[PDB]
Amino acid sequence: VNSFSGYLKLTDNVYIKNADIVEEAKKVKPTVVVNAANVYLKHGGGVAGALNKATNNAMQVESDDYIATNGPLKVGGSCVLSGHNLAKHCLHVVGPNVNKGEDIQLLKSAYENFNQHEVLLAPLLSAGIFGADPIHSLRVCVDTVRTNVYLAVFDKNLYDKLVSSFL
Ligand SMILES: OC[C@H](Cc1ccc(I)cc1)Nc1ncnc2[nH]ccc12
Ligand SMILES: [Cl-]
Repeated sequence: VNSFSGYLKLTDNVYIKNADIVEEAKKVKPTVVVNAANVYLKHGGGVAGALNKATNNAMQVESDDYIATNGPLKVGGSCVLSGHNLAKHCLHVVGPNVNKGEDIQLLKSAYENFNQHEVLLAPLLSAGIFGADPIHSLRVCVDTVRTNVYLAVFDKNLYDKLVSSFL
């Protein structure tokens, strides 16, 4: 039993809700919140910009030190950093950004990072400003993640289509 509330159950391990991940993380304070990151950990817009703003830029400060030490992530890769005031940990995961011409096949690799954590609050990878088809992202999530994932979906209208078309 966990403290997530109001989610629709899609499969044995995937749950979905129309919600603002910033507000959800502040309420639940989950062990792991997933950020829709880029390889440079520049949290400018989308989920990343919103999560970073909610940390008063502490996420960006920590991320800049991470990159200065380690260099950029790989597309499809991840790193674990602090969750600041939002969660215990933040798993920064880089899905492919179609608006940069990146290979959508890397979306499965991106979701594989979730399997290293028993329970996660997460957005749909490569959706929103990353330019992939969200119906595809949900399908890859369900077919790749085996741990317990609570998906927040920003747009109330978007959410209804994913549910109604969910196979
Ligand atoms: O897949 C991630 C999703 C992308 C998306 C945005 C808008 C439309 I229209 C269609 C897709 N963005 C978010 N999901 C959950 N919480 C969020 N907080 C801030 C942004 C955000
Ligand atoms: Cl977005």
